[PDB]
Amino acid sequence: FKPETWTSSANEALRVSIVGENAVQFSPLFTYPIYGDSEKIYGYKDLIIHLAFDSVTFKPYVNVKYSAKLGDDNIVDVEKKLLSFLPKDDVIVRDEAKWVDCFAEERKTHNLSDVFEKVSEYSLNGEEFVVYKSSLVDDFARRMHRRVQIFSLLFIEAANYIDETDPSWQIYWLLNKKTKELIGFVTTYKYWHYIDKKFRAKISQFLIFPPYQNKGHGSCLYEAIIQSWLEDKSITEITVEDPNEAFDDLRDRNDIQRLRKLGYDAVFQKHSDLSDEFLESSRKSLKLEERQFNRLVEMLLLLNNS
Ligand SMILES: CC(=O)SCCNC(=O)CCNC(=O)[C@H](O)C(C)(C)COP(=O)(O)OP(=O)(O)OC[C@H]1O[C@@H](n2cnc3c(N)ncnc32)[C@H](O)[C@@H]1OP(=O)(O)O
Ligand SMILES: [Ca+2]
Repeated sequence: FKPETWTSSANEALRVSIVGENAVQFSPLFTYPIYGDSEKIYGYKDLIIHLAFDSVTFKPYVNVKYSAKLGDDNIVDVEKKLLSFLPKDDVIVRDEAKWVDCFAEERKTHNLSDVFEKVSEYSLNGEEFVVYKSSLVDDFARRMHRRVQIFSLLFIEAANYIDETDPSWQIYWLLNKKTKELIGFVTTYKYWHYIDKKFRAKISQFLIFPPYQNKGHGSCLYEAIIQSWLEDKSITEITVEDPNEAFDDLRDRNDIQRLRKLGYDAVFQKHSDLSDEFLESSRKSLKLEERQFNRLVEMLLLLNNS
């Protein structure tokens, strides 16, 4: 018999791919939100779950394949499970040609420049990239969000789907200027506690799709959002919601470099510390959260520890 022939790792079985010039395939970092804590699937032989997205519109495509399957009652429906996390009635299953027709057609009217507000632009290896932002009230943004949303669960541990009806949500979209392909996205939250109003802005989910990582995007995208928030007088403080090891490292690298270009390198090189009211005034200037500010101060001290 051997029950391992019917058991498979959900991380190895689920193959995700973003399709543009060609399909670039990769594995998820996490599958437990969908296939359970053990991240194992029981009851299928030669299991292969294909999850693909158009590089521009992110139109989902699903295709589950297996050589055989168990007849037991409680054998999990691999396909149904995946679909439950994907946008309802927006996924093309099995019919690959139908999928291509759908997205090649949609690619015609698909334009984020007509509905979204541009936030910034930058260049990495000759190519231009644009950062746009939007709420989740309009149909277009809601549609795109429900398509890319699953990436948070597959690559960000402890992530959960946000409530799209909460008006405090605002997404930032990073795309290739000329090709309009979605490179990454960021869900942010404007909240306060106690003429115009003030708010604290926090980064909740930050994601650059796997085929585009390690190229400088996350840094540029982060810097674009921060610089944007710094310029917005209504934003009091900028904080990050439960960052992981990788994001902490990114947050720190860009924060350090921003403070240094402002000359803080030398300010924290004054052998007599500094006033509390001065540390407060500068923390407010930088809009950083106290915990982060103090960490940055610490890093800037051993850096130039004379
Ligand atoms: C609150 C938050 O949401 S926490 C959740 C964070 N999100 C995730 O973990 C989702 C999965 N991962 C991702 O979306 C991305 O990998 C992120 C957001 C973590 C980082 O985005 P990236 O676009 O890959 O960032 P970046 O391009 O700076 O990453 C590569 C690293 O190589 C360096 N680097 C920069 N350019 C290049 C390049 N061309 N080639 C190689 N390395 C490069 C960077 O300095 C960076 O920091 P590191 O050396 O300490 O690791
Ligand atoms: Ca928390």
